[PDB]
Amino acid sequence: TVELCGRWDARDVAGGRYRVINNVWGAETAQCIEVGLETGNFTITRADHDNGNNVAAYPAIYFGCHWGACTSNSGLPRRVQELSDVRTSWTLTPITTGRWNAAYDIWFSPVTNSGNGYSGGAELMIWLNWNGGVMPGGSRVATVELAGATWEVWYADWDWNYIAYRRTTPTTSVSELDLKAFIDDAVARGYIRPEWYLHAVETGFELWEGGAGLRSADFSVTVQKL
Ligand SMILES: OC[C@H]1O[C@@H](O[C@H]2[C@H](O)[C@@H](O)[C@H](O[C@H]3[C@H](O)[C@@H](O)[C@H](O)O[C@@H]3CO)O[C@@H]2CO)[C@H](O)[C@@H](O)[C@@H]1O
Repeated sequence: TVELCGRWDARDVAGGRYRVINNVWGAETAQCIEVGLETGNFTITRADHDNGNNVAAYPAIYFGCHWGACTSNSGLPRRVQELSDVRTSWTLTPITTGRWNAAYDIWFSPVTNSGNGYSGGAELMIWLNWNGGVMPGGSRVATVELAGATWEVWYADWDWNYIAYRRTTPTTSVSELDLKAFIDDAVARGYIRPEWYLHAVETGFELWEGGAGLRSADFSVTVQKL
């Protein structure tokens, strides 16, 4: 494996299909992750974070295009209305300390260029596990049954629509989770427009405080067009 401690360190994995990023975007506190280059599996080996109410980092693995950097032949970006199926699998190892979450982060925007972010788009999160009392952004607007589980729907109207689905009870893994189900729900709520593009499907850990010991494994994402 290889260790990445750099703030914006990254590594292509799984033959280029996915990409792992240390992504310490909100703090100067140290953070390293040990990455398996074939699977993209990684363990947070070090996290000195103590960022209070603000996220310090989001080490993650993704499929598609993150701020312009795209994985290989992801078939993304692609219009929501042109998607017929979107699936993902993941296995996380929680810890008992720190303030963090284990969740998907999925980006959408009206344009195909993501080099400058997703302003005017949407950010769809799916929280599977957490600790330290951390909470989603915005406020809970509903609780709905989707893709085999029940989720609290949190919404925040920022520069882009922030929609977070928080499982009513924590879990440590999903196998072929029907991501299109969450996407359709956000569209029905008018939080995501069908014309918008799906840019990337990512999962990892939003870290506020600590985080060492968390592990991301068995990542998989597939997208089927109409
Ligand atoms: O690396 C390229 C660009 O990265 C930008 O940082 C972003 C992170 O890459 C991204 O993971 C993070 O996503 C946040 C989201 O903003 C927040 O609303 C949500 O609650 O949590 C997500 C995961 O923690 O967003 C940041 C910034 O939006 C840099 O800002 C940019 O300079 C850099 O080019």
